[PDB]
Amino acid sequence: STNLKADPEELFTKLEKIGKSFGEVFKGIDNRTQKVVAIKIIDLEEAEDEIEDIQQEITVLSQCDSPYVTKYYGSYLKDTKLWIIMEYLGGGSALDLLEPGPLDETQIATILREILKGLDYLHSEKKIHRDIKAANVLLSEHGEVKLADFGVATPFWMAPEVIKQSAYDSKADIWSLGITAIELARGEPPHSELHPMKVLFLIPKNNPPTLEGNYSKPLKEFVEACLNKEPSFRPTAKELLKHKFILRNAKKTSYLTELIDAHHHHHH
Ligand SMILES: Cc1cccc(-c2ccc(-c3cc4cnc(NCCCN5CCCC5=O)nc4n(CCCCN)c3=O)c(Cl)c2)n1
Repeated sequence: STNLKADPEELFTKLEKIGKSFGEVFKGIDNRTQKVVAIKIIDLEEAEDEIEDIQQEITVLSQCDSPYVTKYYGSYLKDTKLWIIMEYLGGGSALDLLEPGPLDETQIATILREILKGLDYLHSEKKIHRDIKAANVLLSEHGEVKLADFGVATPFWMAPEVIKQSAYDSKADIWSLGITAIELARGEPPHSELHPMKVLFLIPKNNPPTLEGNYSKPLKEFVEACLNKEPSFRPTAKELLKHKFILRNAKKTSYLTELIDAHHHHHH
């Protein structure tokens, strides 16, 4: 829960404004430990309609304890400002890492495997991420891959049952993972050139997207397995960890430092 006694302005120093996000996000330092943290500051008088959503995200993150989910350290409330203290990951988001150029299939498989480990954790804990996309997958400077920015309980990554405002479950994350696989391979999710309101009707109406281009058969098959219109027919995260695409192509996460280094030199 939130600390209303301690002054976060004395506990933390802001180092950099980051997260170009709801509320302002900073790379910061815990003055006592000298560990770097991510700090989101939300003015609760400005964000009154979103307060329950904020509380729900804090609650879910506070219940997670996994190397695959960005850690929640705590929160502070000073005057009208809520400070949320999180683990800082310095490598970049998976979306950021698409900037230098296309990923190879080893990089795609490695990132997907780690996302699957986070989904396996969340689904085993009766949680649903709800916003799996490359922008919400964060890498440490060592190549560790973690999930961030859970969705509240833009349409391009949403499963058809979620769009139809129907009951849904963890299988919605598997659909979003399939869209994210396309995004990691092509740079953008399907329908990215279309107005979001048109995408709202296309996703439930149309056959599921496919991965188009010169990619290995197992990668195309991985995408196809995830993007089943029927949620019950999508595999679980545990099953996808055994998929031929993953087993044949995923490697040690430390190899992703080469991708991180490339982004240091080629970025907007
Ligand atoms: C409303 C609510 C309720 C509960 C928690 C939060 C919340 C969600 C996410 C976070 C957050 C953490 C975070 C950790 N590392 C990084 N590393 C930056 C990577 C990119 N680089 C590299 C060089 C400089 C730079 O910019 N960025 C983080 N970002 C910003 C990116 C979001 C992507 N979707 C966060 O927003 C927090 Cl603190 C609280 N929110």
